[PDB]
Amino acid sequence: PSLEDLLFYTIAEGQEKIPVHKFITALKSTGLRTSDPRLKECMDMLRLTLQTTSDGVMLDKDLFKKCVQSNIVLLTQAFRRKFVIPDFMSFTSHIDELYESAKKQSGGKVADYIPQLAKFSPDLWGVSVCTVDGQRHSTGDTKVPFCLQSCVKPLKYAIAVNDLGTEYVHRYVGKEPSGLRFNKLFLNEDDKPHNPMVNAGAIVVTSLIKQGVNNAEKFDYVMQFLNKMAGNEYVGFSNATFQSERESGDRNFAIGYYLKEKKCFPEGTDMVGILDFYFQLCSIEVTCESASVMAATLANGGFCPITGERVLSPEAVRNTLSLMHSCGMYDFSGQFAFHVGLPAKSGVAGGILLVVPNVMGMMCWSPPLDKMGNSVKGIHFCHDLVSLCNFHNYDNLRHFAKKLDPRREG
Amino acid sequence: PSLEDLLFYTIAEGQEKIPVHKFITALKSTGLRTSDPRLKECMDMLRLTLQTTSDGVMLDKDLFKKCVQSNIVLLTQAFRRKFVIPDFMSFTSHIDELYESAKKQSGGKVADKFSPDLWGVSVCTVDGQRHSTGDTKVPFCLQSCVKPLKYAIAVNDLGTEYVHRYVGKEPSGLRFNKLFLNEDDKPHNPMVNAGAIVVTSLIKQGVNNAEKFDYVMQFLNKMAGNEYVGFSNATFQSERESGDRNFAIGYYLKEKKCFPEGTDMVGILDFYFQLCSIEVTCESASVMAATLANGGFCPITGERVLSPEAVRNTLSLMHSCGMYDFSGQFAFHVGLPAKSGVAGGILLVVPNVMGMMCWSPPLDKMGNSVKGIHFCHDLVSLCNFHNYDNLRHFAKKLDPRREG
Amino acid sequence: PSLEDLLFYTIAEGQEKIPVHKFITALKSTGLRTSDPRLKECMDMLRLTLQTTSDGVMLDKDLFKKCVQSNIVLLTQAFRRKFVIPDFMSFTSHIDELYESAKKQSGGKVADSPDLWGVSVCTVDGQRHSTGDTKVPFCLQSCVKPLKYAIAVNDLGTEYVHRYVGKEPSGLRFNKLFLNEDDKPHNPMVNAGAIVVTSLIKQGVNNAEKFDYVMQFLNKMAGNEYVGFSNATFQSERESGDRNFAIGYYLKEKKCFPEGTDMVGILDFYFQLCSIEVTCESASVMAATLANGGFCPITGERVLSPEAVRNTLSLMHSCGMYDFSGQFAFHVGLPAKSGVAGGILLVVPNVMGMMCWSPPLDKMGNSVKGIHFCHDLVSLCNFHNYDNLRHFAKKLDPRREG
Amino acid sequence: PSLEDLLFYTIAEGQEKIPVHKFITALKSTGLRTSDPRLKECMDMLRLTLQTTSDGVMLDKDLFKKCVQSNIVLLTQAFRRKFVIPDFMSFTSHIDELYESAKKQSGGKVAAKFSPDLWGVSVCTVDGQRHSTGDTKVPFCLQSCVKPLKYAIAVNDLGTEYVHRYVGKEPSGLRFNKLFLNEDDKPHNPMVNAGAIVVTSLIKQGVNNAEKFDYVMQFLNKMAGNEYVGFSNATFQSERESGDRNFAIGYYLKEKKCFPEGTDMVGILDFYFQLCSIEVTCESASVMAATLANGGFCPITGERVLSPEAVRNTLSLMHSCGMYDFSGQFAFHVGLPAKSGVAGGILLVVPNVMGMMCWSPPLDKMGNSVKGIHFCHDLVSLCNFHNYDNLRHFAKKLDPRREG
Ligand SMILES: O=C(Cc1cccc(OC(F)(F)F)c1)Nc1ccc(CCCCc2nnc(NC(=O)Cc3ccccn3)s2)nn1
Ligand SMILES: O=C(Cc1cccc(OC(F)(F)F)c1)Nc1ccc(CCCCc2nnc(NC(=O)Cc3ccccn3)s2)nn1
Repeated sequence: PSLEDLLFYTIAEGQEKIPVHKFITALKSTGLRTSDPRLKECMDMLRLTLQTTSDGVMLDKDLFKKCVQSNIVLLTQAFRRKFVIPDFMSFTSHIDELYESAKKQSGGKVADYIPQLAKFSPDLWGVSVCTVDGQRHSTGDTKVPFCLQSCVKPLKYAIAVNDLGTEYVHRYVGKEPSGLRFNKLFLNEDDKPHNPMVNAGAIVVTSLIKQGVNNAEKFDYVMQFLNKMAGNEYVGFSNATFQSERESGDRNFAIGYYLKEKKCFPEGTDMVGILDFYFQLCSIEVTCESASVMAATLANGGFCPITGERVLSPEAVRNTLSLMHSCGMYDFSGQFAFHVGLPAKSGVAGGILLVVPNVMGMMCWSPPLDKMGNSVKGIHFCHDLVSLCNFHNYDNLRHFAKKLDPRREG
Repeated sequence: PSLEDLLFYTIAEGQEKIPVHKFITALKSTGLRTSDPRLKECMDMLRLTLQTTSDGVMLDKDLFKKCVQSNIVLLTQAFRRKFVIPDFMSFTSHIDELYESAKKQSGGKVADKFSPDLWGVSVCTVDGQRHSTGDTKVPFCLQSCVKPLKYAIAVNDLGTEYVHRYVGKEPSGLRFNKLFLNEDDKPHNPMVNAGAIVVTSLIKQGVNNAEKFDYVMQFLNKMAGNEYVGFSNATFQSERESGDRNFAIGYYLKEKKCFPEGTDMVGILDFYFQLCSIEVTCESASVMAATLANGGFCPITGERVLSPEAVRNTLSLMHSCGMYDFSGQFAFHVGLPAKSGVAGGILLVVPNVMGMMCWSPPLDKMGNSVKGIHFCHDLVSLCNFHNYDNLRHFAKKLDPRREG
Repeated sequence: PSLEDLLFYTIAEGQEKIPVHKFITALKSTGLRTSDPRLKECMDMLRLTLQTTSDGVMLDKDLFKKCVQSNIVLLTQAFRRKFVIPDFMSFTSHIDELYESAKKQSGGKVADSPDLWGVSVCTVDGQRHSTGDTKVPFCLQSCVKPLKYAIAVNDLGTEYVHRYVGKEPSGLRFNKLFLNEDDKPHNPMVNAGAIVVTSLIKQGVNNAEKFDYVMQFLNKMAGNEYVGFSNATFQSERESGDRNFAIGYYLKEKKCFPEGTDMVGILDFYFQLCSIEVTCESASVMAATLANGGFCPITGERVLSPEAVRNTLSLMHSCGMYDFSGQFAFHVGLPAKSGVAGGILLVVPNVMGMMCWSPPLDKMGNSVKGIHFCHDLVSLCNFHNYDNLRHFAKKLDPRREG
Repeated sequence: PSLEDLLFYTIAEGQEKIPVHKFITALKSTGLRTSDPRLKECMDMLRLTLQTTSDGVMLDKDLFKKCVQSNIVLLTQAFRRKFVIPDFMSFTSHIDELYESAKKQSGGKVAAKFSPDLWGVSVCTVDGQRHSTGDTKVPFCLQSCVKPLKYAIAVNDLGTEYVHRYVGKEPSGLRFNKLFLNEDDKPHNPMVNAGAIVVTSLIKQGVNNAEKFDYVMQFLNKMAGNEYVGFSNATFQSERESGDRNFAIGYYLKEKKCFPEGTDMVGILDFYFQLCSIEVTCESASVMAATLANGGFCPITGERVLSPEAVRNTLSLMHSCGMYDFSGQFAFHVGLPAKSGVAGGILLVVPNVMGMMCWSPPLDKMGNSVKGIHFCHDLVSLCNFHNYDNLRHFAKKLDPRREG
């Protein structure tokens, strides 16, 4: 009977043959991009076919079988509406509306404590989606690079848990939110930083990754790791931001010395070098599009949805999503978990890394911040997104009132 | 067509007629109980047919159809493995192993009268599948397990915005477990005593306390599918003679004007002690938890009991605030919304899957049942129920929602 | 040569007899009052002889001798300039200028009257001075806290009292907690500490006897000047005491009281003690007893033990003025206690006691005018705890003449 | 009539001449030392007269007058028992009893062993009377005993209102004894490390730290009447290799902009380490304390060293913040301003009476010299020196200001 065969009659509504562009247009409406790394054999074979047969340009039955047979499983799920969001085109129109609504919210202040971020216009606003099946959508300024800043904190925590395990990592860092009075304290009662998402905790996490090698290799180790999480889309580095972050980081130096004195680091830690490494990790650059793929790896249990590659252990991803839930949005963490109920991490450059587990990852970026440090338009977008769709952690998948569920339905 | 006939042969081995016991046995392995309120017409119609004779009795396609047609949608789901846990018989063996492993955990102190060897676990899935092991029909008081239930009621009747004018929505953090109010002069959240006291003051304002208790009781009846709910006047007397800290809380809340206008603080405290003395079993409480797991619909009656807004809010504050000073550790390791109480109950919700009640009176130093806490950890070590487990890639955890 | 004889010649100076009014005028200029209880025998015999010969009114040497022989020691200290403040008339001029200076600070808010303002002085030797509204009765309120702590330490000792209450301030940021880390109230000057102290006094008698016992105690500290009671204030404090009932229950729960304590009854007694009434004049004598190592300066009676007075002055220093205690100790350096009626009980150790009263309070709860007066007094005189008695710059020292 | 001859007859009784040694013995029993800087002219004049012959050796009314004329006012005061403690020989006997009693308190840890542990106590009254017992000439580092001294310097040179733009005036409370800043983003007071780090940054701004150090040394020489002051490079290196907490404090002060404009934070810390390593003995530190006891006038030289505002502010903050977490208990029971240091010293001021230094390296769990704290308790148990003792009615305490 044959899968390439059946798939074949699906797209050939009636005629004996399929226009190439008709196949492509139907393929894009799944949400996949033609550049998807799991589709390269079929796409090369299609480009090749346009060369060796300029006459159609069209695909007989064993011809189309020749192109798609190597990527047939993925192509079948895509076309039999088996993806996690089957009517992706309708969903993206909602995302676009949410985008436009948030664009009207013009408040907030751009971070200005170093000139590498006071240059960023307050009117850039970008949102990117990548589902657990690699379906993609973007609107606004989603290819402009910006620094992860604290959005890097769960990514490096995930790396440490992946290489070292939960039990070892949390000998060094706690696993719960401070409470809003303990905002300003470096250590909890057990002389550990409260959790990996506060600066002091991220500084200790930074100190456990790849112990014993030097900083250059430590950085390459982590960059290699972010590449895989992003399915090899753009991961960069801002020396300009790193230089300025290192010359105005008095409070992180205050933290570093206190942790050294309280013996918070592993035996043999060069605290000043760990601080240097920490500033580097804050200066790693992404776009909305590449960061959204990183979020989707977290949404997808540690597998990069656009490569199929296993990147992080389930243990690492579960721990990470737990702490983003409860500690990821600074003093707004409790409010955010209550009203949004999604694991999220914000950073001072205006990014909000966001995870809808089992569904999708997003990156929202708009430089202006509210008093707590969260992007105004990202915060507004996140509330709206959950008002509209039953993605809240404690929404019910069967009884959800007037909320829309994009995992379903005609 | 043939909706009820297709059921007849699925159960009858291509054969003339079904013995009744064989249909009942087939129905128990779905996990449903013959007493399920949604199966009443069918069971009534069997009792009439059993009265015709004293024989098999056995049912022909025509007689079978006459019993089951009223409840056919539910019964087919059950028998074509459509329920949220299709292989429920395998699942309960695991629950049984979990139960016996926690039974060996002998530590803890009983608060102070009950026996330290009582230990029960009850499950009710979002589809009404039931299982119990241990001391699951012994009544005991909810105590603080009631706090999510009455917060649910208050949000259900007044909305989230009104309720959180009077109570916060975050954990305090390990040091202010002793403070009564947060910086905005509100109790930190409704899972602490100060906050449950304020929440108690919002329910059915204006009406008197006797009717207020009636309303809550009726509301809990809906929540339990009308299974066992009661009241311990002995606990109520004990709780009130020793409620010094609760009175300290009440007067401080009064002075800081934390109550709605027209509140009688001393009466609210009395009402609060009443709500803490409400009695349940493991079985009836597990149905209440399943209502919360099922979006506000009681899984064994089909009735809508709470708004989805109420359930969501309640499940959120149970995640972060429901296990006292262990809330943060429990969230991190178990990832399940839960509420413990000093009688030794742990009300436990696995959203979209099942509700549970665990009960063993011996508490650890934080006030949580030792065996319930052990059981909860093991449950999520075993099955991919942690709130941030992935539903597609979960390593070697078992997933009871799948077959094979 | 007899002592009443030489004291006679110093006052007689010229002629052979002293008009009585000349003696009395010279006596008041020491700052003593004619009504002083240590002067009663001399004053009674002076009144007697103004009857016993309605002439003159003469007063020769032997007549002087039989009038003043009973009180000759104190009269000699007074006339030989032996009192702690010898030039008392010059000092009272200074008090008056400070009074008038504080009088023009009209800010603050009463406790829910803005023109009542009085200041009374009583030295360790019984010299009195008043200016302004100093015979108007008003409730001690929290000014009673050091007085009943002193009573409890006097009857019970320091060890016993302080199993139940702490000894230090603890934090402008733990100023909202009821208990310190050892589950005791922080010190006797906060409400929860003052509530526990109340529960220690005269245990095992009913509340009416406890009250009479403390009022009798306050009578002695005040040299039997006005001590009274305000049922109006008592009923008010008792209806609006939700905060203190919240403290009482937390204290019960954490077992802060002595065994056998009726907490609700203790709160009633506590409300009673807050409602006790004084004037500036009588309260100043109370302060002066504290300044005089526990002896009432206008009666010579021993009222409190050195231990009780030392402990009380120490805690007034650091916990006396609500959240202004740290700043007051630094800038004023005098033991003091304020209350919500506008009083400020003030002790200059070894010199004098004072009571200042002006109802309007600043946002920390202290009488605006009292606070301004207390700063000005220390700016002018070398009375700060850590002023030096020998090298003190431009400050004045009223313990001296030339 | 002549003051010098009036003194002659008193020393001599009714004899011809005063043997020199009998005048020396008579002078030493006032408490004054023959090396007292204010008695130098008189001692130079006995030195001259003692070189004019072999073993002569006595002074006539005319010779005596020749020696004592330049210092007659101060010798008169001494010999007519006008000093603040008139019967000084009796008082030092009491200091010796107190010393021996504290000597038996062997507990504590220093901040392997070869020699006994050291214990010394020096007294210097406001009139310059001196007494010493134990290891009083062994140099040791001030460490945090220097904190009141450098705060006084800064208030002396800059005033109260400038200094307290940068540092607070109150103790933090036992439960904020771990924070660097109070709610106004300033260190709590000058006696905590964070506060002393800022006080250090105020002294002699606009010269380099070698000149700043010189200035403080010159100032400390004035305070000690030019007795021993020095510097331990050993302590200075060890204090700076192990100053991670002080660097954490320094960076937090910088981030929060707590220093005066133009401050080099890393250099101030190095200056701060130097000041902690300055060396005194018991004897010379007691003179420093005595200067604080005497309104800012050095008692053995008569020089005005600090303004009264500096000294008053310094004594006030020693009262409440001087003995770490024991400050509250020490203020209540001892009632004297004091400052302890981790080398074992306790700078002790009895206002208007005397200054003392007690030194014994073993510290209690709070960081205070065990023996020094024992002595301080005994001293006020014995004498009516407590800030709130009464000078007239004082139970059966002793008052060494009085005759007999
Ligand atoms: O900013 C301020 C105003 C202020 C004042 C007081 C209260 C306050 O209230 C508020 F906290 F709610 F804001 C604010 N202060 C401030 C803020 C920050 C700092 C740098 C902090 C560095 C020193 C420390 N870091 N972590 C620590 N952890 C513990 O001690 C853990 C613990 C907890 C309980 C029991 C035992 N151990 S210590 N130093 N000082
Ligand atoms: O609990 C303690 C010592 C303590 C420590 C650590 C360990 C410890 O050990 C031990 F308890 F086990 F002994 C004891 N003290 C205590 C504890 C509780 C109480 C009743 C308190 C009722 C009064 C208040 N309720 N909420 C408030 N919040 C606000 O006002 C705003 C603010 C400012 C600061 C902090 C948070 N909020 S005030 N009053 N005092």
